[PDB]
Amino acid sequence: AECSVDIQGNDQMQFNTNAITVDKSCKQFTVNLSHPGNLPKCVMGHNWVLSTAADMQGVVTDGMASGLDKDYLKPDDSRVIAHTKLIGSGEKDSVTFDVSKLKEGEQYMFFCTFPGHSALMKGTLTLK
Amino acid sequence: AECSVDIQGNDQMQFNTNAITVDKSCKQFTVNLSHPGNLPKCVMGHNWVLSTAADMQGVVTDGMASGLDKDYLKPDDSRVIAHTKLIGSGEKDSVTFDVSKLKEGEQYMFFCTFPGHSALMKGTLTLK
Ligand SMILES: *C1=CC(=O)N(COCN2C(=O)C=C(*)C2=O)C1=O
Ligand SMILES: [Cu+2]
Ligand SMILES: [Cu+2]
Ligand code: NI
Ligand code: NI
Repeated sequence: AECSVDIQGNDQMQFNTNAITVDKSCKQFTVNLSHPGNLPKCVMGHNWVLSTAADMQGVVTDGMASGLDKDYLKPDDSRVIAHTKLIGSGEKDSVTFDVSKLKEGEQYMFFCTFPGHSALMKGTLTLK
Repeated sequence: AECSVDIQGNDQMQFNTNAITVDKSCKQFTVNLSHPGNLPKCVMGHNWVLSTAADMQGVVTDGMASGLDKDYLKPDDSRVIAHTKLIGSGEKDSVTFDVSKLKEGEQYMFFCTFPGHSALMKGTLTLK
């Protein structure tokens, strides 16, 4: 099975998918993030961040408070399983993580931590 | 009947109401907008803008392109019936407009034009 997914974050503050399925036969999984919009990072920046459903709110809250210079993520946040950098218009970034970090049955969420975006930019990730 | 309404825009990118009813006996109507959040205008700014439902998308699109220095509103936009200034954390602004500018039966929408906010920060305004 394939072990990567291409995701886009646009100016309408949205991801082009709300669900990701990671096949258990994958050893590593790659997420390619691109920003096909025209707005800069400081105004419409997006990142793809993965945590358990329970940790999401905490990550989003501390991230918001951390500021743009920290890509809106609290430094040394052990709750973040994987994440891309915060990108703006015309940029792209990829993150590859070990699937062994995921456990079956557990609920995972991916989201953007730029202030307010997680309201719409979020989705589930499942290991099947 | 009362002819004013207090509205708040917060850091969670949301208005504390999604519907406004203007009593036809009102000659003027006032909207008091406040921002009880902690984020600055450049990152989480909010304004209250009124237009017909049909004009909303156009106002939001041209506003986004106009930039922060223009309060995210195209200059001389005749589609905007009324609007407050774009405000940030701890700020407040009020707008009073003549109810005669509204017609019964017509569909009106109020929204924030800061990039991406209209996705969640919008509501209906009706003259009853
Ligand atoms: C994109 C990055 C950046 O710093 N910037 C300018 O931001 C100016 N302001 C402001 O006026 C209030 C907060 C803030 O960052 C960009 O446009
Ligand atoms: Cu985002
Ligand atoms: Cu807003
Ligand atoms: Ni395979
Ligand atoms: Ni009255």
